[PDB]
Amino acid sequence: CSELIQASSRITTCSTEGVNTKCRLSGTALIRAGSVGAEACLMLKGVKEDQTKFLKIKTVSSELSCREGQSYWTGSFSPKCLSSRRCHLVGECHVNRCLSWRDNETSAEFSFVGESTTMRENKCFEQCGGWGCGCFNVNPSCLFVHTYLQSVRKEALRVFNCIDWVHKLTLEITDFDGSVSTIDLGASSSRFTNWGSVSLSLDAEGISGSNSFSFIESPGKGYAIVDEPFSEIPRQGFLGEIRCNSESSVLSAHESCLRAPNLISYKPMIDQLECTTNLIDPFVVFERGSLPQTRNDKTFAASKGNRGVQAFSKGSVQADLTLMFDNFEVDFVGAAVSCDAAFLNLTGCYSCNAGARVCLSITSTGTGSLSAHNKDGSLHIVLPSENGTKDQCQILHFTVPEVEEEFMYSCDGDERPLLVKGTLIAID
Repeated sequence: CSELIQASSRITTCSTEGVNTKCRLSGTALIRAGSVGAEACLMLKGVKEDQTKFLKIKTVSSELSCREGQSYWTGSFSPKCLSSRRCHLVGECHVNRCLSWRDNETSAEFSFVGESTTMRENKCFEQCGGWGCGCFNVNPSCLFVHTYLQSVRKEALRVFNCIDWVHKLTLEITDFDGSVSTIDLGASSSRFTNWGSVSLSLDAEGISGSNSFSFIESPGKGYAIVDEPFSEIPRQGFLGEIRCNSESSVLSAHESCLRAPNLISYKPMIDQLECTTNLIDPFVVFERGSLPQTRNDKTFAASKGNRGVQAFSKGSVQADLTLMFDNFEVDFVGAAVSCDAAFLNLTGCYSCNAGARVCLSITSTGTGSLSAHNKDGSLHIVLPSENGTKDQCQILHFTVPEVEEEFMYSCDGDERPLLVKGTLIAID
């Protein structure tokens, strides 16, 4: 019992029938849910100190299934650039046409590649002029450049965060009687039980800093958590600095795919050129986050079967439990104790509605009941015995002025002789 609460006296009402007593739970109790794998017990206190019962609430697992939100695609890519230098005032290499380049216009130096639906950009770097650079004009030449992006791997990866995290709580209930059942509780769910019902008063379980966590999916392999929330806009130096709509778009490096600006660095060396990119290899990021992980006290594992993403608590659970009790009865008390009884007096009348009052002196070591039948089996007696000596009395109906009846009393079940006797009186 990781967390123990005693059953309040306010919701509890009990009554003694001798020997044992039955208490009736009627009310509502609020208890902190036990940690993962632990129990959250409710101790029922009876009239005696030795009378105790337990309602044990084991926590099987706290599952947080993900409802996915924003999502982009990505893959590996490599830059390849094409270069063709022309001296000043040659071709497109005129007064200011170089430095005033536009990234979307393909140069006439590259009017042979044909049509491309691939991500691409255009540059123009001014190199040294003069006869030292094979140009008649001392003015700067123009190294026209046509670069694009091609996919490295023939596979893509889907990225996403989670708009919402649905909490399912599996519990194993052990009733007071010992019967066991297993249910599942959502934040607004209300399950019924043998003793009443149960629901979640308060559910705070969820991913703290879900706005500081994102996730990746490799189709048909698994998932991966990134130590960083979702980037809704392509940021350079991050996962998804380049992103597309579909898988095929990533594989095709199609020009519809978005990308951050200035991803490709250039080293224009006269006629030579080296275009490079320092991209975040998303296939490395996935391996680092190969699905089984631990952040905070949550172990992120994949959905058994139909693939999705779930989180499992490891320790404490931030949720209250409403235990509604609908006058549910629970028993049981101690064994019956042997009882010594002696006849005191028989005072009363015969055949009258008032009847006769018989008194006995009963002695026991615990609260009990005394049961005595007469030889005829016509009249029987029931009186409470107690931890000590007490004088009990009830009503007994006779029909003969001279009484001398031998009974057989027993608290523990072993009949023992007692002789009642008395002179009954008339009423008229």
